[PDB]
Amino acid sequence: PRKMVAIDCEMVGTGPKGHVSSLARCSIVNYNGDVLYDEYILPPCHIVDYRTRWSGIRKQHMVNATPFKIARGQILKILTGKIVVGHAIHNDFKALQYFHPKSLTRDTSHIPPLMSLKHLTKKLLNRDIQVHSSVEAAQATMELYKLVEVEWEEHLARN
Repeated sequence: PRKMVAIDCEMVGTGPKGHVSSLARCSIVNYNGDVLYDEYILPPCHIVDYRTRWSGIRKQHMVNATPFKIARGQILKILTGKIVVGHAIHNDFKALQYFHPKSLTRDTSHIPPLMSLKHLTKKLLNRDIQVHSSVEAAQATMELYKLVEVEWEEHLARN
């Protein structure tokens, strides 16, 4: 039995026009939705776009923010050898610069048992996400997996 975790990441726009998505905040949960991680991450570059409409992040959060160098080291130690649940997580792998194995990667962006996580978390759980809590968006991705855990893993072996 492999230990399970779910993750949700918020990015900010660094670079000349905020074109580069830099990790700004992360949250990781168990199979039971307990908190393994939740911290504001100070990107190494200057933050040109906070993308608050999509991040919920402003400057006040970057005060007392765990630098990206530290957080990455912290974050990875959880993920190692754990089955990780995440919505479009390969998009975040590059901003974590860790491209976690595929046989342990479960992307709620495609649940082949059968789109934003907001609509999918109401459309399937009757939970309204977006009520500034990557913790909540992590548990949502986690419960979205437990909702389909049994039908998930069988087809993963049958093919």
